[PDB]
Amino acid sequence: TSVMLNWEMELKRWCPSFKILTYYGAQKERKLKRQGWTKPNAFHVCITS
DNA sequence: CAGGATGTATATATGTGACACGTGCCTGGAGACTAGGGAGTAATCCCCTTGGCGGTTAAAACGCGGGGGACAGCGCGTACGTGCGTTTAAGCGGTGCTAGAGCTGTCTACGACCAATTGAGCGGCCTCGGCACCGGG
Repeated sequence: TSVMLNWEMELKRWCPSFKILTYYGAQKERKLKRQGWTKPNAFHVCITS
């Protein structure tokens, strides 16, 4: 959990073309983020703890 | 703010229903006295199912606002109560009759009971698939 932001920033820095999805927050926020996440090309790289 | 006009008590009385009280019967009970059985109390002790630690989010809670529901006032209508008269079958108790609940006597098939044998059921274990969970329409 301490390096999720670090990984996200490194991805945004080096490879700007990846759709990054940081899976964090309360349950309700996690459900909101999961809503429609099964669709194709919704995100390219997911970062979780 | 009275008073006929009812209705509801209150008190007394008596004699016929019913508690109340002998008189003896006895047969079903109630207890005493030996002998035999037996299941649960008591002490350990192995083993699960409680009661006790720290987090996570989900539900309880607090507030707000207005909206629809409770409760009170009021009035219209009709039906439900009360009284009077007519009607009916309900209460009484008197007689007649027999049907079967009950007591009784005899004979008997069914079940408790006891011993040996057998497999139906149940704890246990594992593999698996019906539905819990979930995110898009």
